[PDB]
Amino acid sequence: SHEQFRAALQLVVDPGDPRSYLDNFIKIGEGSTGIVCIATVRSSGKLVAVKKMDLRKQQRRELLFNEVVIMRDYQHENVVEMYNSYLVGDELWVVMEFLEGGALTDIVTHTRMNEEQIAAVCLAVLQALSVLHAQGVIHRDIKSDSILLTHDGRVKLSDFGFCAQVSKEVPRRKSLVGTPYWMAPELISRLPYGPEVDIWSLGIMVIEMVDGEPPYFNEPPLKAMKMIRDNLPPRLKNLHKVSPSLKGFLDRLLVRDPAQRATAAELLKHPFLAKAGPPASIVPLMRQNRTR
Ligand SMILES: N[C@H]1CC[C@@H](CNc2nccc(Nc3ncc(C4CC4)s3)n2)CC1
Repeated sequence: SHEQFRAALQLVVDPGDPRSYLDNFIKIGEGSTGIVCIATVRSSGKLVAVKKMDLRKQQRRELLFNEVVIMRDYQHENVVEMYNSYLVGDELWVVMEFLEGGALTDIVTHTRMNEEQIAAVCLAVLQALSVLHAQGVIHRDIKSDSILLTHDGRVKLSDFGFCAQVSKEVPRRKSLVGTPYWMAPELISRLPYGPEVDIWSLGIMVIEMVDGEPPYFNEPPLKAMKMIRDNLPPRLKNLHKVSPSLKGFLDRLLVRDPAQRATAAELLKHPFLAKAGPPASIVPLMRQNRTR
């Protein structure tokens, strides 16, 4: 059953051992589903990132199929590129493009972005979500650790370990998948749910960027899940330290009623996103830049 599951994965990953073509593996990070190293391609000296995920250590093993099939050849500007997947021992390795500037999380916990920078982030995420959502692709793990930056301050979405495929004919999902604090309420109450959860989650990430943490962060995960289910959408604490455009934008995102919650393609037309700075307005936020 392990052995069966390993066999099935072999059939969908690229053949070969990537240790043949890659060196200098160095752990630089962790997810729930596994670890992240950097490596270097033998032939060219180019750098890549590599997710290793132990097949025996997953909360839900079969999710491991999602990323490797769904993003197989997909190539958007605001999405991280997957190059290749391999099965190495009892681990799945996914070779990806390496992003220099690290994740949004580091920025959101060490500093308070202005609204131009916040817009820049949301604009980029939404582009990604527009194209993705239109292909029946739910990410289901939008949060600040899923957002990566280039050294020049461009923004890409990552962490497709939890994504899903919907279709015209079979519409909703019901499974409880995500990171608790960022979960949409209908997902928590395992009612039929769809793309719109990503929009809610982006809502929470906007509260991360403003208040420094998602709602209920101080609480244990299972309780928090219950609380998001039972309560009404969370309000900003910094109500007055923010602008009408942003507040307006937020209220389109943090709607309980999925049917009334906005869509990505809608939200691109939102005026708030017209404050979005260029890539270069993100760069002073990065670890290497903000402390002199
Ligand atoms: N849970 C996440 C895991 C990735 C990341 C941790 N490490 C990290 N630190 C600095 C730069 C960097 N760049 C990457 N480029 C591509 C990357 C591919 C998707 C893993 S990670 N990664 C942020 C927390």
